Amino acid sequence: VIKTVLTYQLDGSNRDFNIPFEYLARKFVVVTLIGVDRKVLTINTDYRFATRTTISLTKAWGPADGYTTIELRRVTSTTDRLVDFTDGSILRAYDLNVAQIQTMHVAEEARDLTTDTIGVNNDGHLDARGRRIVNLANAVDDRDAVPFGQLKTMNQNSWQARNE
Amino acid sequence: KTVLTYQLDGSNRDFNIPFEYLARKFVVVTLIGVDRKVLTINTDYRFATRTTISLTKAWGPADGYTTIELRRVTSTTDRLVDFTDGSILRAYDLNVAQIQTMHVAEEARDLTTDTIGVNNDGHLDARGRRIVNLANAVDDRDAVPFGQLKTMNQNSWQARNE
Amino acid sequence: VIKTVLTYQLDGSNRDFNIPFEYLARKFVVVTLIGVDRKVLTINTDYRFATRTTISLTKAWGPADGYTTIELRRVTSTTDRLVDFTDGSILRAYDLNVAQIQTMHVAEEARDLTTDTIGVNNDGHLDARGRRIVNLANAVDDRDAVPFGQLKTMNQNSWQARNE
Repeated sequence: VIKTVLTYQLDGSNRDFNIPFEYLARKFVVVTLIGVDRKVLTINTDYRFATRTTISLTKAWGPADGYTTIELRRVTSTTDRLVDFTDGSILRAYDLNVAQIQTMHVAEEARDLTTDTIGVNNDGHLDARGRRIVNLANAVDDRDAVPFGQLKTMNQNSWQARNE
Repeated sequence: KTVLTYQLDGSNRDFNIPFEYLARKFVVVTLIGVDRKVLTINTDYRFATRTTISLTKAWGPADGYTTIELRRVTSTTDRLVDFTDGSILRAYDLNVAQIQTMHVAEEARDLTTDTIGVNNDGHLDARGRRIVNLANAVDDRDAVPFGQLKTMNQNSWQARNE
Repeated sequence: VIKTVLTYQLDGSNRDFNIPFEYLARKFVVVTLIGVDRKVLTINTDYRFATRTTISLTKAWGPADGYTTIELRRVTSTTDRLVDFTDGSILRAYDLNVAQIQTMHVAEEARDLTTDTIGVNNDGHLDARGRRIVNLANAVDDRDAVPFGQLKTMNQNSWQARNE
């Protein structure tokens, strides 16, 4: 019910932001300014956790700089798992809880990401929202595809056929 | 697998549940007819037997609803297993925790594949649809909209019509 | 963003490609030469793990064979567990580590598949991941996408028209 993307609005001078979701480590919260391009931001110079679930921006970051949204995302690192059971440890239940929480967080981040990929139009048609598809195989064993190179070549073919 | 729809077929009561669910609340049933509406538990459903749900009312197409659903929604904020120090650490708890996480992962997988998804031959399944919104293509491998083509062989398709 | 699916351009006579993703078992690593069609190799007959994190193809497999990229991929069997806890077991640390690793890896696979379908890539453009839209599709509005069959008809009708 709680997503992990939270595309916000810069709307000029607004330095505070909220985190509806919950995270394990500070590093798992990734915030990238959005606009003409996307840029990741660092800690102690762009972020500051004023309080749990409160990101503070050091610079005003209005649209003048060329950005429109913040998109607070949660990304739990997989390689850097929080807990690694050792041979001589005591096996506190806290370790098991932390591990299970981390895996659940990764899965939840997965469901939210798929709703953050290609959308579908209300009428039942795929919608690219003004984007352009790229690097799609120009294989035409079937009757349908949509690459650009063979389009150009067969455009040349049809054009010279007409010129005939 | 997780998402399975059934045609109402006028009057019917029972419907099989293919997938596995750790808790009753996870199974979600929606009347996807004129509008997709959920139904409450122990009011419109009565489960009945593991792997089977029971509807209290017929709910035929004449009632305004054509199809139902058995989507699984495993909770991500509530954990069926919550380990504590003062416990015998039953293995079934360990297995249940892992299975719950895998179930959430499968939910994500099927939700992604709900829209355009890969084919058995590693191909995108548009499923007889068209990409209504598509920006201009300016690369060799890009997907060309219809206007850009209108500024190409379309001219030729008319220049040869005369 | 994807970390468990890497695509390397074959480049004629090359055979070594590293595996940055951590695979629990060899059988969970699949290599699929992408070309005119996707081909799947086998262990000890087409390629071998020269050592951990690297695979040596037996043959060059360059573009001359119609395949351009290798696209080695990770897939962890969700149904089959590498570690299953029993009642009278001994609970080795390795067992807990393996269970947690497998769960986290399947979550990674979920995220990878989330991004595999057409979605925003690093450059910010919907990416076909070198794959081909295959079953049906037709154009109607000038702003929509075009199937290949429509263009084929547009060309062949013009050709036969000229042929009169």
